[PDB]
Amino acid sequence: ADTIVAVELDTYPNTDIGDPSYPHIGIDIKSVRSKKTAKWNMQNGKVGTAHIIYNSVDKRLSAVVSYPNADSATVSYDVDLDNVLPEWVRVGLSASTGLYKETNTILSWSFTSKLKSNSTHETNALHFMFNQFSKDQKDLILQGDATTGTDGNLELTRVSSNGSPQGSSVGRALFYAPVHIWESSAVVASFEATFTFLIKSPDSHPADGIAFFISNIDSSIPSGSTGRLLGLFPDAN
Amino acid sequence: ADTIVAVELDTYPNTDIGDPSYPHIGIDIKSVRSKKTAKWNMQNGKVGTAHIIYNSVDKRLSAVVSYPNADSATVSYDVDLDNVLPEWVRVGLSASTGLYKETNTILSWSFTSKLKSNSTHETNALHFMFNQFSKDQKDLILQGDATTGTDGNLELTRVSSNGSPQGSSVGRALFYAPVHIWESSAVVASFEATFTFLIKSPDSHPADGIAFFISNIDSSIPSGSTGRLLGLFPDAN
Amino acid sequence: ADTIVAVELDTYPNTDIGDPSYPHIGIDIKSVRSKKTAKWNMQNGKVGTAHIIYNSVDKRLSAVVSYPNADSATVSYDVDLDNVLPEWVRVGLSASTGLYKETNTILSWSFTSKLKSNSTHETNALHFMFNQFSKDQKDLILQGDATTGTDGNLELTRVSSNGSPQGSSVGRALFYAPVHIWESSAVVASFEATFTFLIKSPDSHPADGIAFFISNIDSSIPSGSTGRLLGLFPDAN
Amino acid sequence: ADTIVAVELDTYPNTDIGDPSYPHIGIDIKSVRSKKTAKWNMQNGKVGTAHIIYNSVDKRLSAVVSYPNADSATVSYDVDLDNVLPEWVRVGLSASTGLYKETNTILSWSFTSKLKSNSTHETNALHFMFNQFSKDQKDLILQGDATTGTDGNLELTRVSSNGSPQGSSVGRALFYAPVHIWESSAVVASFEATFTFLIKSPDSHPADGIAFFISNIDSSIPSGSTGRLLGLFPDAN
Ligand SMILES: [Ca+2]
Ligand SMILES: [Ca+2]
Ligand SMILES: [Ca+2]
Ligand SMILES: [Ca+2]
Ligand SMILES: [Mn+2]
Ligand SMILES: [Mn+2]
Ligand SMILES: [Mn+2]
Ligand SMILES: [Mn+2]
Repeated sequence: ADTIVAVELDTYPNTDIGDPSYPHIGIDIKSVRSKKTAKWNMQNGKVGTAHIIYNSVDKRLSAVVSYPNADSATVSYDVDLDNVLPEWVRVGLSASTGLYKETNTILSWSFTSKLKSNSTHETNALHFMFNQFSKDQKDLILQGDATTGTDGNLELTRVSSNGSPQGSSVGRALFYAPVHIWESSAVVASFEATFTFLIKSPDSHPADGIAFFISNIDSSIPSGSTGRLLGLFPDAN
Repeated sequence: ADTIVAVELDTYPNTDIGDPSYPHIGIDIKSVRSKKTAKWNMQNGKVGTAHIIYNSVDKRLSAVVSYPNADSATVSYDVDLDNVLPEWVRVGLSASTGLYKETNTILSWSFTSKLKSNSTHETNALHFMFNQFSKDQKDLILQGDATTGTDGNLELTRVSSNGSPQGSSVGRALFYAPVHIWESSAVVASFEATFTFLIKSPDSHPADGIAFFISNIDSSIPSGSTGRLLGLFPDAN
Repeated sequence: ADTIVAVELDTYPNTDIGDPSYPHIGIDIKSVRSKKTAKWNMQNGKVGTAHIIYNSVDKRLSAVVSYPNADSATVSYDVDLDNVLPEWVRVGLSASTGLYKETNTILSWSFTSKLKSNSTHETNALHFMFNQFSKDQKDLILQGDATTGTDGNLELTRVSSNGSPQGSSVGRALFYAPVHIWESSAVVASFEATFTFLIKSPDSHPADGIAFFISNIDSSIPSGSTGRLLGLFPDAN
Repeated sequence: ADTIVAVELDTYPNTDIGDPSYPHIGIDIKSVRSKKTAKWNMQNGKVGTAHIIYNSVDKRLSAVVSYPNADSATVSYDVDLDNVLPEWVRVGLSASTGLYKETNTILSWSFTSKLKSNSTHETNALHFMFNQFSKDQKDLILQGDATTGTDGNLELTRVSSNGSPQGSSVGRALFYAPVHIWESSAVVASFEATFTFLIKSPDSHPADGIAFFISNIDSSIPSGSTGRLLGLFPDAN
């Protein structure tokens, strides 16, 4: 199977696979069963912002999610990504719905990776920023139900013309260029990602959520990864 | 044929195809016959730096090349790149040798593109920076004789193990992700590129040169584009 | 007197000092009588964005102003800023009102300056970005009526508690650090500025406007520079 | 006294004030007696590079120092800088000599600070980069023996015309603009610094070292802070 590291914004509590009894943010290392979670006071229909940070010196993956006029949620996990991920990866966003549903709308997405070697003035870097998505966005790989250009947004899961989110949907966007997160001369490797999102549901129980993920470069949506598996995992192990 | 916009660092004067009688920097719009040139006091065996800038408001492509402890050469040309290039492009470096030869070594390469729309806080951006090239650089497309990872450099043309440059060589490196240089809501589009290079020849007459270029995304080395055609053009029209 | 280079967003036509008969954007070199102007379809009560760009190779100062869902206005002027400004400057925003009035509210302001020398990998750079202004913003020099921290904005001119703009007001904000825009080894010097603004008036005839400016480091508001003089000039010469 | 947070590159072991028996990198929180140290294989006469990173989510100050062709040294310390430093600070470099001496030459220095609030698209940022220092560098505050512009470098301590380092010297450079490292709406605050340095001594025992530091904005060199106190502390408590 693929190798996945993800930060989940998990809108539906699946307590049978170890979710807490509430919407939560989590850090997923090769499993949907988050290694660490925090309570998330998700706001139906409001624009939120998520920040993800990591560096190879501290080996700590951290994330913060907030809405305007509200307190943040934060989660951290100690993990050496050089022991989990290959040296070249792709980065992306994933989302799903199941019998319960929501919009999984991405309004902006930025990413920076840096690899600093012991050579004098020797940083390698990649940065991208999308504030508007176009109908034919050639620097994104869209998978499953993901589409771009409707109001300049990335719709990770299926939405009707009238704007109703559909059930049993899964979709992903990956940046086209591979990202280098380890090199033998590297003294520090870091990355940061930010995305803004709008999760709206006509229902009291939205599902299933959005994730930022890092994967092997050839990652594809696993078979049957609608609903609680967030487009990331083939099963709940 | 491909569509090419390039800044050439032209080490060998081909006066029969309109080069001036000296090494020169030039701006090439869909032809090896530069629309504008400036005299370039090329230094055999020294590390040089080239800077290329453009924006869609001024519609002027400019370049500056320098060496430490020396005066710069500069060239500019008024051109609307939205009338020359497609809306999605790839960017890259090209170099060639012919019967006369030189190393075409790239020590670093950085690039930034920005597309700002009339949406409040709506920039799209791409930035990359290579200060060290690795043996298997997955975010570069290498064409022809180009190789990476020898002393952390990009060798655009063939060099022996003993470091001797070879004749009749052509090679290109392109960044893997397409670049968006026009969008219908854009109020300003810009890019900048920088590269550092080492051109060394055992001969009094080095050839043929290095170019930074922008192309259709599917660009490949034209047949017979060794020597004076710099890996960019199928003929001298 | 001070030395001033400015891009004006001029909301009130003073045809006696050479304004065109309409709101306009202009480039001001040591005079309120703009060297170049363009018609500006100013929108009372809407958030606008202005972009200013310059580099020392092309020696062209350009600006673009837009609102969402509207066409942009643009103006350019050929000028060698190394012949107008000292090598060290301060950058800032200025605004004024007179007998006619408006809010001169700044919601965000960013600035980047770069000085690249002929030394290998030798850029000097300054970048700042304000998306929220605080009540005691120590990296800004406020002059005249300018205040910060009301709704996280910079109010360049006086506004009552009920939000009514006041007449006969002038105010400026300058970034605290001086900016280096020339050095003897520089091969290219550039800057870019962006700001977002909200000009609102209860009146059919708002005045007087907002400017981005570059000045000698010790610049202060000239005596009597309310109204048409935009906080920048001591007279209309 | 001032409030100081510093990363020390400590070239001389003062075992009486808790240094280990070897050159070391350390994290100093309001004391020269480092809270954490790591062995540093300092290279007399070689150019080194130091990297310092921090963020408010992980509350961990980390540093890495390396030379080309050598293994790095790294040190980390868990500390909430919002409990140590004021909300506005200055950042700088410090160095000293005593009866033992060395050059404390800075070849480049860069710094980035970011404060992200819970407002949609609301980052405040400061970035500067010096690759060449000029004789009259108006965006630096020089203290004590520090000078700029000799070969484009910052000499933190006294060096003769023939290049001999002098004993009993102390000097500091601070960036002119205050830096905002806390705000009540901040969800994440971070900074990174990099500097390149050349420590050369005619002696087998160089002293005393270089530090990157963060201070109250009005910080000055403490009386008697030559030698082991690195220009940072009034005593060895
Ligand atoms: Ca769940
Ligand atoms: Ca030629
Ligand atoms: Ca006017
Ligand atoms: Ca010591
Ligand atoms: Mn979960
Ligand atoms: Mn030519
Ligand atoms: Mn005017
Ligand atoms: Mn120590």
